[PDB]
Amino acid sequence: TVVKASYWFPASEFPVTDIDSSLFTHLFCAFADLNSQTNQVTVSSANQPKFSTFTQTVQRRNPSVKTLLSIGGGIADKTAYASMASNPTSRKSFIDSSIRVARSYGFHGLDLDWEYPSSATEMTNFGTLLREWRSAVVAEASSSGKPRLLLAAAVFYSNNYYSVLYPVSAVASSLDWVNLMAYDFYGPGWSRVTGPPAALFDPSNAGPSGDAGTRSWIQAGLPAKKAVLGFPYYGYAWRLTNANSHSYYAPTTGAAISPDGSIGYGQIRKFIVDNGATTVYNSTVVGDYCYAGTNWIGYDDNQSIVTKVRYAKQRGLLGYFSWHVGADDNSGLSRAASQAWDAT
Repeated sequence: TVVKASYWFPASEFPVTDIDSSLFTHLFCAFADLNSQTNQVTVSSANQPKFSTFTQTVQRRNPSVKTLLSIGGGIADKTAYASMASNPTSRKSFIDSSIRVARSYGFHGLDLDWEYPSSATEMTNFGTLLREWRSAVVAEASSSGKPRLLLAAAVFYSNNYYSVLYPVSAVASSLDWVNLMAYDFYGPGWSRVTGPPAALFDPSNAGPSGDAGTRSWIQAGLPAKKAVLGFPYYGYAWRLTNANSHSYYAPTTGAAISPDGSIGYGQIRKFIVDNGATTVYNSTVVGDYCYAGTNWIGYDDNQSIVTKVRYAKQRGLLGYFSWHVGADDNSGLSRAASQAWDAT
């Protein structure tokens, strides 16, 4: 009916008890790993205590909240995932273990975060993996008598990944939904100019946008009620070449603030207060930015989040999610998101 979601990961150092579960319907705990020798889903011994208690802990502040265990993530070994998905026997050990782990750790479902299958070969295997995964959770629910495990996947902002097409049929028939990663569009690591890292819209049609990706997914066959629209609780910081040029697409000399420019929303708000920064909400792209001196940060603030949540609701999407729950400022963005959804 509605997904109001966020991701939690242990390196954020955000206590699980600090998640305001009343603001969410689903919480993602990230990340379980793929053992490349056994082809099984495993939780690292470091992650075992927090992952295993994640669900009952978040349920303290909202007994109705559901949880999913995410697998892979940004720094996963993609060759391992491709090898696993390539063979019926390795897919089976992945599927079976993933189901045992979820049940034993008390998760209500599983989320595959392979970012991203990067060939038609990998996409075919990916699609087959999902089909077998759905049959398997259906089989385990009939065999254990328990409610069926949920299945989701974090996916490219578009179904078209640099000319490689997701198997939309397999996605739509197998998964409860996909998490659309409509962010990381611009960063100083790959852009020599400033830009809206999660823009909902692009009038000039020169770059990515969440609206263009979402529409592309729907055109390709994804039911809207199987799309959950993602936004970042972080931004990217650039060093301006010239203080007097501070709009989108302004010249820069590289990253500021951190090595790849990334900075959590909480730290952005602090930057703003500490520096008395200029703040802009640009409604043409649906993106926020701020600057002080030669420091320029593009990110999502209140107005970006609220507009995106309203877009998600009005265009018939299942809901929204944020990366990540530990970067919000006292649940301000998540609280705004929920209230914006409920009022629309």
